[PDB]
Amino acid sequence: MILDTDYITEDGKPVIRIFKKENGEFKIEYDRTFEPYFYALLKDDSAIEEVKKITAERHGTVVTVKRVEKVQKKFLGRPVEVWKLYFTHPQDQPAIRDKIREHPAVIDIYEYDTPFAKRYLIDKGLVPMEGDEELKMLAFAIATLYHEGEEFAEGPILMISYADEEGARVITWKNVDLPYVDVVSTEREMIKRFLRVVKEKDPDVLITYNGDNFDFAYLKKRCEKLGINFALGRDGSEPKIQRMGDRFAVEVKGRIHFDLYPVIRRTINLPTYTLEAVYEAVFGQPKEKVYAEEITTAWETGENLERVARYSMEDAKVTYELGKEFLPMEAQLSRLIGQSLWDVSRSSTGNLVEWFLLRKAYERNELAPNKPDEKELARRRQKYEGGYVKEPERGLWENIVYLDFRSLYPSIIITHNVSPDTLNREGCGEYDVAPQVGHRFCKDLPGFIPSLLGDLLEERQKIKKKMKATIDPIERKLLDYRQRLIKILANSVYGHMGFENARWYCKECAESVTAWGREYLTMTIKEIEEKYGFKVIYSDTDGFFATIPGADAETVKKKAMEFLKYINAKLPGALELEYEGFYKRGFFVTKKKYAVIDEEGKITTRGLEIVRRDWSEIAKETQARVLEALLKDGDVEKAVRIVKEVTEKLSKYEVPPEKLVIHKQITRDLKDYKATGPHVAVAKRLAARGVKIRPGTVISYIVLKGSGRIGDRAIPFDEFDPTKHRYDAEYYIEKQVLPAVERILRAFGYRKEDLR
DNA sequence: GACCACGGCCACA
DNA sequence: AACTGTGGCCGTGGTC
Ligand SMILES: Nc1nc2c(ncn2[C@H]2C[C@H](O)[C@@H](COP(=O)(O)NP(=O)(O)OP(=O)(O)O)O2)c(=O)[nH]1
Ligand SMILES: [Mg+2]
Ligand SMILES: [Mg+2]
Repeated sequence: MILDTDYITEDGKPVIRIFKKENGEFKIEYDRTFEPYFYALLKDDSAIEEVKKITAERHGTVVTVKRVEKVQKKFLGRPVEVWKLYFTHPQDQPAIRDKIREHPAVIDIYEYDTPFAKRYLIDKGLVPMEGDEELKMLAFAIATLYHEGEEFAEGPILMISYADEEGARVITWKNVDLPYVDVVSTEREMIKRFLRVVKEKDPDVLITYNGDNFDFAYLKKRCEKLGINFALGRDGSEPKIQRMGDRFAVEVKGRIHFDLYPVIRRTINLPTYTLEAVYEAVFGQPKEKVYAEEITTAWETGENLERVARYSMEDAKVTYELGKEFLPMEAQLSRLIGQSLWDVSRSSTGNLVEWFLLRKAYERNELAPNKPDEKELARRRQKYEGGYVKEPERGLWENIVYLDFRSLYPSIIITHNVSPDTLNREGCGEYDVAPQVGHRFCKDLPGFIPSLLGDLLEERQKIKKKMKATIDPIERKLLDYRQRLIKILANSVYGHMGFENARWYCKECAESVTAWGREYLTMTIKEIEEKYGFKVIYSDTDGFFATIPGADAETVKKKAMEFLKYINAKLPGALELEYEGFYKRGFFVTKKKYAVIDEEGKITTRGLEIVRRDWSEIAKETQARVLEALLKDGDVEKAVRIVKEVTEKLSKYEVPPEKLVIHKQITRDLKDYKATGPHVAVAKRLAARGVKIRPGTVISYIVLKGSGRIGDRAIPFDEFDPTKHRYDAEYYIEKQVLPAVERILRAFGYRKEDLR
């Protein structure tokens, strides 16, 4: 099973290393035969005689075109003659590419910026994370001495905890009487002992929580301050820090550094992404949090240290369990994209799509288009229409059926051969013309994107089929995650065509797809209304809710089945309407905001404040109980009493402030914020206090009784002292709970004043 | 002060 | 955060 790949430089030549695990043994395959290259397009063949002659310089050394080779590839679906230019070292390409492009005899160059090891993975047709081989994992966490105001990593590391299949252990340089703590003399000895533990256990995976942006950099600063070689890598190297956009990432050669934080943030949506909250969400059992002030006082005074040891041990244990749960799942992403687990765990969706498309293009000998330059990026700053959405018939309805298409946009792409290589293709005999926008697509030869999307949807349907017969529930989870991957990947492949910095960009294709979707959905609505007597309550982009005004549930279901058979006979290609749920009742507030109740009593809420993180828990809970009173038995009076009781509880300062916290995320650097909201104000005060604040952190604040501007009277919830603090009950009454319940209870004649 | 455009956040498909 | 478009909704400023 291929773990990863890189390359070293041996006597000026590239040597690919393939790190793998075969028969329970870690092996390193070496390859000195892979030659770096990129493609060039000339207007005349004989011009190559001069193309071989352009040289450049790297670090005093001269860089020359090693060898050239004429090759036939497929650009925009059409055969074309390109020149493969080979080089000695990959680092030659960034230094000579421009000099090649400046030449008048060349039109353009292609596939010049792809990294060497990943190009080796693609060209050799290798897929990592493949096989039944089980890896050994080791999770670890650290405890730090934090005073507010210091710089990063000034204080030493107090405890280093690790965990695996054998249990959890803490290492510390102060005496704690516990069966899982190992006491050493100094911090240096503790770090060295952790290194010895890693070297002896030799895990294939090192599991951390946000180790990409804290634990590893902290250990690096301390290791250099005390003169320790942080030789965690299986080849004796130390963690390599790399850029990951605005954040950082940490590699450990020969191993896989699995940082859970981006995986969890990208997989599950939570109000906060603390280790305690993530663990309680994934496993249901709570985890006690010990804050930095407690451990700082416990270290400086030497008391209550067993509590900090417990916190560190539990940290290591829960990160190990989360790694065990999430790693086999991300291995499926690694197999799907064809890149290393380390890469796919941290890479954005767009880069995942680009790697998948690059691998597919290599498989079909399709010359990959280049990323746009600045002027071309400027041209692509266009605007096209999106999906159709109607103003909902606001209010409460009964006996509702939701009908929606199966993978609307990919099915459109497949059915009409929507692809950049098929758009306005001269000379074909069968065309498909998009509504409104009028773009034509040839259907003689299947397009690149339609082919990939068809394979993907076929695989997803096979996975959903096997899920029904799946016995082993761990496998059920596996195939569920895999089909979710395929779904996200297909939707992102559609979105790729309308992305400015995308290689296979095609605004015409994307707007054609969305016009098709609008046409098909409005057609289905018109047909279900005019010919089956339905009334469409609400309709988003790929489906709608409908009902027979005044009819039995069975009648609505039967007529919906009829309409499905009819409209699916009328629908072409891969386009199919599906019955995806009957609901006893449903309250629709506005576009993207509704709630439905089915037959067994399960409430599905969409868009409402109950599902939003930036709303207070008291408001969410009040709206939830109100919606339950509405949807379970239609007890409007019960809901009005709920809101009156909750507002009286708020007025008398009787509600716990924990239910009063608003969580909002900062998305940019505080310098670049033009409008400063309450969370912005709290973040700016925190940064003024010398607290690390970066794009990604979540500010959790409470509004206090005070002077106007909410941001002036809002403080982080950790600084809330009930003795000297009183939350603004009027704020959370008149502007959190009441507005949340009013948009619902107005449909029964209640104004805000009938609720306080 | 009443009112209103609008960064800014998160959600839905 | 780092494929897209559509939408609701708030806290705040600034101009009448
Ligand atoms: N660029 C982009 N477009 C999207 C996304 N989600 C939806 N679209 C658009 C394009 C999609 O064609 C359309 C439908 O989205 P689904 O509700 O996901 N339909 P499906 O049948 O795949 O879900 P299921 O199989 O679970 O029932 O929404 C997204 O995340 N990104
Ligand atoms: Mg569907
Ligand atoms: Mg849907």
